[PDB]
Amino acid sequence: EDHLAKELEDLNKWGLNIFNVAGYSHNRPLTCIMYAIFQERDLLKTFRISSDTFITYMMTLEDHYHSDVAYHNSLHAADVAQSTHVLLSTPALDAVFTDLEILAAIFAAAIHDVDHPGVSNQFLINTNSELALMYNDESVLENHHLAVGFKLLQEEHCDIFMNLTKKQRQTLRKMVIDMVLATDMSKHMSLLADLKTMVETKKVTSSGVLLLDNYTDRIQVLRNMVHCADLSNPTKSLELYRQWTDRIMEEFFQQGDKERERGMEISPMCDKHTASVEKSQVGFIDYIVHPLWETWADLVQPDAQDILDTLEDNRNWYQSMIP
Ligand SMILES: CCOC(=O)c1c(C)nn(-c2ccccc2Cl)c1C
Ligand SMILES: [Mg+2]
Ligand SMILES: [Zn+2]
Repeated sequence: EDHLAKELEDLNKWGLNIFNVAGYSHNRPLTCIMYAIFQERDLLKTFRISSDTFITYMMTLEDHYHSDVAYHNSLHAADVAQSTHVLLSTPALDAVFTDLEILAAIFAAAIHDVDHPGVSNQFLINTNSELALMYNDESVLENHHLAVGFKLLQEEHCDIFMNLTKKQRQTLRKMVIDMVLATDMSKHMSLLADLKTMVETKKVTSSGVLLLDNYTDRIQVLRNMVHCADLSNPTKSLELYRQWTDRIMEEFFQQGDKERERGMEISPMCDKHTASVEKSQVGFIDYIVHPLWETWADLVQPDAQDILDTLEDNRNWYQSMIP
């Protein structure tokens, strides 16, 4: 209904409530937001993407995100897609990226977890799943998400990049593959390290806008932008954050149950009989989220200062929730 329209006024804002748009769009947050983002950024016009075609692709793609998986469903793709769209508008990165690179980043966030089964890369590897076998144990899930996302474009009624040149399609394919592969947690510590080297030698301009040399520097900041967007839950308002926690602990605990049935060794954060939902977030923020966002904030200061404050407040609420 028109309640949806009210919520899409916050499209360019960090405050968007993606759960709300899910509720007013026949449970299709990803389609919705992607359409809203491409209209807002004039991407359909710039790349001559038929409107009809874009909807069908997005619906098909959203259909491959398993609705019966607690966290890694279409809601999350929509959320990362929207956050990426906001982080892309940050003052420090103004006019830094071409419209092909902007298209690549959002498109990447939208397919970045498509067909997620609800278990980790590690689980699939230790159970010899067809997927681990297929991908030789290296970034199993992410390689797959990319495989599905691009398999869906091998059709006339679904190929949105039909009016991109040979070079434009390849130049985007290359960037998208890189962004989604960077969302693999095992690559997190090395990613944060290369982001720290970027900040060390950061060169802005007179207007406080970063000067990026070539592809190597632009794709590096995009990889980290999508990665931050993936780890953005604890920077959102407390109401939205606690709900995400509930959803990721649901998915994790079901993987813990699945592991217990098969007789494997049950991980600590996946065990519903000893894990503290509250200590899980404190630690998640101290060693993973804050170090990353503290570095990103340094890269674009003071644009991400409001987020950094929200993250400490969110962290402290979770800390006081523990006795
Ligand atoms: C919303 C709170 O987030 C988490 O606790 C959390 C943890 C811990 N691991 N993950 C996670 C799960 C799958 C892929 C990437 C990440 Cl960061 C998430 C989302
Ligand atoms: Mg992922
Ligand atoms: Zn994700």
